[PDB]
Amino acid sequence: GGCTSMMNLVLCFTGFRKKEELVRLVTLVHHMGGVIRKDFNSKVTHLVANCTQGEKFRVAVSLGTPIMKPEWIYKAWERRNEQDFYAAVDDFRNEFKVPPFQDCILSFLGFSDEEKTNMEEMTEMQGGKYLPLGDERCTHLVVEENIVPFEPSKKLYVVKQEWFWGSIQMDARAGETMYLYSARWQVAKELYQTESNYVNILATIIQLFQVPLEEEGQRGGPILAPEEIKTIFGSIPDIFDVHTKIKDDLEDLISIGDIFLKYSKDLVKTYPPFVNFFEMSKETIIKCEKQKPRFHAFLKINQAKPECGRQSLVELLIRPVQRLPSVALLLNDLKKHTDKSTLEKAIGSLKEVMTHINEDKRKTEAQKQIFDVVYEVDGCPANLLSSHRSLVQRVETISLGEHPCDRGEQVTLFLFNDCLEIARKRHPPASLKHIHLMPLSQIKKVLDIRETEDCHNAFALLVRPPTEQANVLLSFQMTSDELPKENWLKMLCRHVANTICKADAENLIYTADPESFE
Repeated sequence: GGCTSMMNLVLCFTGFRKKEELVRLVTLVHHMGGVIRKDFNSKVTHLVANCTQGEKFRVAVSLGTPIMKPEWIYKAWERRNEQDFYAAVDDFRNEFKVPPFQDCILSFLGFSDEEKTNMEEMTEMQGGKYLPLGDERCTHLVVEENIVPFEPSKKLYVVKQEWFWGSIQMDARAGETMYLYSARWQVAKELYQTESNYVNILATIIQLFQVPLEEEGQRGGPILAPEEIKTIFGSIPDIFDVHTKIKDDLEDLISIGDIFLKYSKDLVKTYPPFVNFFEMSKETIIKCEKQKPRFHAFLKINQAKPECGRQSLVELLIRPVQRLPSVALLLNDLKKHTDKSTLEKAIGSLKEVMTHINEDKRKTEAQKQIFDVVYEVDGCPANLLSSHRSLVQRVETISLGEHPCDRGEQVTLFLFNDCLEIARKRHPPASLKHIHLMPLSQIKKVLDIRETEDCHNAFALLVRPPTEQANVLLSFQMTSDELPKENWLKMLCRHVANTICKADAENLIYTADPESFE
C-alpha cells in the first residue's frame, strides 16, 4: 500500500529545466503508482508546476485541475507506507498547492482605504504581491468596475472583481479570461403574489448560500464547519417547506382562515427557533466574514448576483423575521374588506405564535415609537401596534388631487417596514385623523416629479386598493426639509420591495412631470 499511494493519478509536469530533477520526480511517481503524460489533457489529475504562466499552466487553471509543488511528491514518498496513505487527500495535500497568486503582481482601484487594505493583506496571504496602481511591473488589474482607465499595458490582466474573490474561495488561481475587461378577491391574489415571492426569496437563500456550503467536494475544502452552518440557517428549509404548502393551496384556491388554521400547528414549530437566534446568526456571519476569508469571498461573490438585488445575506434573512406580521396585516385588511368567522380565528392564533418570540431590547424600543402614532392618530387601527414592526420614517406632506383626501389637505405619512399609515389633519392625542392604513403591497409604483417650479418637491404613488378595482394616483408635496425627496423615495421603494419579497427595489421608481399642478 505504497505502490498504491498515488494510484489512479495522472500527473503532468511544467517548467523543469534541469532534467535530473525531473527524473527523480518521475521515478518516485511511478513507484507510488502514478502515471505521467508529456502533454496536458482533461485526464491529468494534477499538474506539478515549477513555474507559473506557461501553456500547460494556463490550461490547467482553466479546467480547475490541481496545480501542485514538486515538494508534494517528496513528502508523499516519505509518508507513502503509513497505513492507508493516499497522496491526493486534501488535508495532506492542501499544504503543497501552488498558492493562488504565486508570481502575481496585483493592483487595485475603486475601493476604500479600509477595503483596499484588506485586499492587499489577502494578496500577500495568497502568496502574491501588490504594486501601486499603474505600475509597469503589474500582472493583474482588479477593480470593482460596477463603479465604472490608466495603465493599459498589454500583457497585464484587467480582470473583474470576481477573479480576485473567486481565487480566494477556491483556494486556487482562477482563470482570467472569464473575468476580463370581487373586492376581497383583490386581497387574495395580493396574498398569493407575496407568498410566491417569499418562497423565491427563501429558495434564493437555500440554493445560493446554504446548499453550496453543504456540498461535498468543494474546491479548496469546506468553507464552513457544519456547526456554524446550522447556526446561521437553522430551520429555513423547514420554513420554506410550510410556506410552499401555503402558496400551493392558496394558488389552487384562485376558507382562507382554515388554510392558515391548519399550518398554524406547523407555523409555531419552525419560526421561533430561527427568529429568536437570528441575532446569533448575524453574529456568526460577521464573525466568519472576518475570521474566515474564504467565506468572505463567498459572500462577495454571491451578494453581487442580481438575484440578491444588492441585498446582504443578513438583510435577506430579515424577510422571515418580518414575514408573519405582514400576513396578519393582509388578513385584517381582508376580513374587514369582505363566514367571516374563519378569518378571525386565524388572526388570533397568528398573534399567539408571536408570543414565542423572545423580544430583543431593540424590539421594545421599536414598539415605543409605534405606540406614539396610535396615540396621536385618531382612529388609527389597533392591529398596527400588536405586531413586531418598526417606524421607518415620518414625512410631513400636503395632499394633491382627489385622493386620498381633499385637495390641498395637510397630511402626515408614517412609513413602517411593511405598511404606510396615512393621517389627515383635523377639521398629543388625536392631533391627526386616520384616513387609510395601507399595506405596502398595495403600492404598485412610486413616481418622482421633476422640479419645474410649476410644482416643488412633488411625488406620487400608484396604488391598487381593494375598493376601486383599478389604479389610482396619490399625489403629494413634501414639506419636510429633513430629507431629500430621493433619499425618501429610495427609502420608500426599498421597504415596499422588502414586503413584496422582491430583492430588487429599483423596478418601482419612475420619474414623470405632466399630471401634477402647483
